[PDB]
Amino acid sequence: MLLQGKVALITGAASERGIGRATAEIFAQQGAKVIIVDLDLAQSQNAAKALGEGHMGLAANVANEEQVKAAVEQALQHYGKIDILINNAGITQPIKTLDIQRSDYDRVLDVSLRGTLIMSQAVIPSMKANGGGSIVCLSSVSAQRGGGIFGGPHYSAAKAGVLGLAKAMAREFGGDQIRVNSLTPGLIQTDMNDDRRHDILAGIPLGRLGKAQDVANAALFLASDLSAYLTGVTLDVNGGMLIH
Amino acid sequence: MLLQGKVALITGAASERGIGRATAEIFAQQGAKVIIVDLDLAQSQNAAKALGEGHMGLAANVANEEQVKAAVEQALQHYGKIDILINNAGITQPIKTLDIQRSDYDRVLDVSLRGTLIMSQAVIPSMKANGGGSIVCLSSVSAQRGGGIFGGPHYSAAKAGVLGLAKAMAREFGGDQIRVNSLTPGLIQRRHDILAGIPLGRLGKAQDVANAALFLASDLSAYLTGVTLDVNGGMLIH
Amino acid sequence: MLLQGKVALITGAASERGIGRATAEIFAQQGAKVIIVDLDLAQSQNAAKALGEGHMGLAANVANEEQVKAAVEQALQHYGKIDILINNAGITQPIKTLDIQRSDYDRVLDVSLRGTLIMSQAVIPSMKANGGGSIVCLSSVSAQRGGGIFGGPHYSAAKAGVLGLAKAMAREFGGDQIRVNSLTPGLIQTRRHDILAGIPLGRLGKAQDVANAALFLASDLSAYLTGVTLDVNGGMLIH
Amino acid sequence: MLLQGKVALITGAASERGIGRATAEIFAQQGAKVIIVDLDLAQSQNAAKALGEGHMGLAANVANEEQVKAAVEQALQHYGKIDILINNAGITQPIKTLDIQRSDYDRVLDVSLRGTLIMSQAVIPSMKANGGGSIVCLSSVSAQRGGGIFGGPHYSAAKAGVLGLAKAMAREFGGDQIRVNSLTPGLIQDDRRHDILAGIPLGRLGKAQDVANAALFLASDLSAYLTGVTLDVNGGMLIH
Repeated sequence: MLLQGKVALITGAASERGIGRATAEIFAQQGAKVIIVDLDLAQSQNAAKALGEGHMGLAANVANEEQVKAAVEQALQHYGKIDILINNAGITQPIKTLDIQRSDYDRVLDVSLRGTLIMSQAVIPSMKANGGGSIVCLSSVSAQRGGGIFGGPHYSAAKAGVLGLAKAMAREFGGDQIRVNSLTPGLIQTDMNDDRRHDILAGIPLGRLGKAQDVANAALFLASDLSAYLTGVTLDVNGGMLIH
Repeated sequence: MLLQGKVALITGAASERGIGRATAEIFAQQGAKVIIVDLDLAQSQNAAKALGEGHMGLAANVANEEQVKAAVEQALQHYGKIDILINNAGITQPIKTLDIQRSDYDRVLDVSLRGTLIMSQAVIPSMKANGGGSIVCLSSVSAQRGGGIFGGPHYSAAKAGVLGLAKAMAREFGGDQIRVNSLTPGLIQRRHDILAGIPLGRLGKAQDVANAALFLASDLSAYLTGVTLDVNGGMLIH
Repeated sequence: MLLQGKVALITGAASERGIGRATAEIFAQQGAKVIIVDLDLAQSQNAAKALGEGHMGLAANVANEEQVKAAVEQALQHYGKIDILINNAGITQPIKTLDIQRSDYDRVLDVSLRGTLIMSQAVIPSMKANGGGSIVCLSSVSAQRGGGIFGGPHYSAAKAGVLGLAKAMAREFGGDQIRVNSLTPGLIQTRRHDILAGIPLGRLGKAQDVANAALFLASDLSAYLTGVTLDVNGGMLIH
Repeated sequence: MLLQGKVALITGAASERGIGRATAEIFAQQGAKVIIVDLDLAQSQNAAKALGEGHMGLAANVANEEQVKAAVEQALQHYGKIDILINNAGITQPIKTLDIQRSDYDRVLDVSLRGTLIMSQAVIPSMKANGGGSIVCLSSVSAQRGGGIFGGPHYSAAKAGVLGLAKAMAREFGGDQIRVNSLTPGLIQDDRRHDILAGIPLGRLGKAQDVANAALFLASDLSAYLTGVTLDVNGGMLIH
């Protein structure tokens, strides 16, 4: 029970087959109580109920400061603490550089980058008061190698911005024992019928796509005491797609 | 004459003491014609005239699509091409994580990240038609080491986002011979404490960054794309 | 347990205060049977018996092909398989660039780099035949930041060489499901005040911190990780 | 003239079509006097003579401490200084992990890693006495991505070791204004080549001149604030 007695908040975890839900499931299996925060309250509550007993579902647009703060307050009122924050919320968009409109940039940057800032801002005060915590930020191999997988350049930019933000927060809050680390998943199977799949898989030494559970297990590592001396780390979960 | 016959557009180069102006000066010394794009028209025109003859100054907020489009069109009308784009425009703010407000995030992200996207989007079509080009993006050591110098976490995020965008554009446009690379300057001219962690024992100069931009803009780097080039005096070795 | 039913060979784990022994202890706690390989037979046997029941201690210089072959053969004859290889053996020397002599270079490079190659060469065939495995290599933050901690430039070079070797083996054997990853520990408890000032988490590393990262890489929790360099440095190097 | 008045020592530059010779040519074009150090004295002297006037060829196995020291002494006696050291000497071998014998490891590590240490050790004292210098070490994309190009794992290891050594020397000698930086070339000029080429965004293999031009940047005052840098010259083959 790596997360026995811990409380974890995971954004974007209402969807059944997503990385967020897989992380919630594994966290609950490891003894944590999980707060799922996503756009739809009913979907978030149903996901939390599916995890088991003692979990919570809340609704928030991660780019809405006041809604995020209100949701975090409800979580803190019930659980009294948040030990772990998984900033998993994020959207991709398979368009190319010259097709990125202002509204596309805003949507993609808001969910990943602004949402990570806002949710981290909302949780950090209680983590300081509680003597520490672990924040895991979701980036992407696209931020490191310059896309070429699915998400367009604004997604690569947003997820690279997440890395810069995470490292800056790691440095600022190390003295408060708030560890901040990032995951850079490769090509992960979620919601492969195109011939382009062959080229990508040919570039993965392990010879398979990633699973949501693979990312969840790396998040478990960073959320747990097994990584107590890690902060500012970028942990690649890409099957060798990017070795560097 | 490393940039003989070339045309370079440099954003944020109107101020005399900035990296942008230092880059414009060195580029002009190396034979390039320079288009300075900055917020103030008169300041940009005066900076261009200070470089010498044949240069141009235009006014645009890099985060304003309409103003950027008008500036690039004026530049192309006069020069017929843009060989080099230096996305130097950027602002910083020394505020910590919990104090970053929506307007702070928007301002800092807009000048660096959105500005790099908008200006690159405006110039890339002509570069594709003209057989290639060199785009240099300005990041920061803060994007790599997690701040701790001056700019707050939203600056670190914006400059890290610039790296991600630059690499994505490098991959997309390699077949068009549009090279896209980034500079990660260290502390460029409390200072004593930072200076103690710099192996070369001095702060960076605007000319140091300009010379690295010159390398990336010139044919000396014809086989480099997607590169992040540290200009930090050893402050960050990794 | 995370390593239930697994067999792990750990080099350099005879000493009680080392990263190797801490890794052996945590691996045994997680259900693995551990083969300790180190220079002294009696010390390695005593360390293996201290872990519990069903473990093994063998003597070998990791830079000696014949001794490594003999040790791996004895381990395979008893356990029939090696699921996990922790290339923890390594030595350091606090000497500066101009003072590194041929014998200093040879000793430091042999234990870390040549030893990682020789031990990996000896274990890979059985891993390939058995359907995969996990190899963890021990590097150092010194390989990334250019020393400045304790080990001299030949130590930084040796541990950087380990990274290059590990990545090359990761790429070669990915299709065989042999994962190869590296740890880059910071300053571990195995002048301190000055270094401590540059560590955001405000403490030095513990052998258990490195062991726990090795546990992650050795376990199925990292089944999709190969070619990774995993920093265990408390924020000393953020990059 | 980016290297006007400078003296540069380049190892492994005797061969006509190599990166070393291309670097020597470009350095000479930029005003430097070049000392070519390679295994064969006759080949090195002929290469230096081909550069133009005022250059020098010397013989040394970079893994022989005393021969390297004697060669550097001859260079310093003639030129009085060495401003720039290009540790270009290196050999590769296309053999896979399980086929690397002790002798293969020794040969590959000796030319690249031990040779870089020995030649740097031999030149650094004069650079300290002269107020600084620039040392450029030759690594490879193989050290970063884990091979897969041509050189086997021991080549990837040797070239990664070079990076670790270079960064350590950069940190040690920054106060002496001895800059130490590394180049990581990609695939530099059939099925294997075609497959690799398909993963290069710029759509071509590198040329020796591409690497030489990056060495010129690092050797020149254009990079005066760079030390400890790893500069990729790979056409986008590895973006990271």
